[PDB]
Amino acid sequence: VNSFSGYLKLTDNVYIKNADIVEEAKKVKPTVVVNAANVYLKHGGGVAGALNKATNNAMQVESDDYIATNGPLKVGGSCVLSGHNLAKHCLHVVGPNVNKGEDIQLLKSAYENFNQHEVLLAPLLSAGIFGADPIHSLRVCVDTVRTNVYLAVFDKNLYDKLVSSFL
Ligand SMILES: O=C(O)[C@H]1C[C@H](O)CN1c1ncnc2[nH]ccc12
Repeated sequence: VNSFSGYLKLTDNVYIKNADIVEEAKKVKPTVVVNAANVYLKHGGGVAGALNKATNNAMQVESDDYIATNGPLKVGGSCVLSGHNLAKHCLHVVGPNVNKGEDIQLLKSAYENFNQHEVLLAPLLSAGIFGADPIHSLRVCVDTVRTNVYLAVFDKNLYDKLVSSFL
């Protein structure tokens, strides 16, 4: 039993809700919140810009030190950093950004990072400003993640479409 509330159960391990991931994290304080990161951990817009703003830019400060030490992530890769005031940890995961020409096949590799964590609060990778089809992202999530994932979909219209079209 965990403290997530109001989610629709899609499969044995995937749950979905129309919610602002920032407000959800603040309420639940999950062990792991997933950020929709880029390889430079430059948290400018979308989910990443929103999470970082909620940390008063502390996420960006920590991220800049991470990059200065380690260099950029790989597309499809991840790193674990602090969750600041939002969660214990933040798993920064880089899905392919179609608006950059990146291979959508890397979306499965991106979701594989979730399997290293027993429970996560997450967005749909590569959706929104990353330019992929969210219906496809949800399908890859369900077919790749085996740990317990609580998906927050900001757009209510999109949430309704994601639910109605789920196979
Ligand atoms: O449009 C949406 O609903 C999704 C898809 C996109 O990739 C990011 N976005 C979000 N999802 C959940 N919480 C969020 N807080 C701020 C933005 C946001």
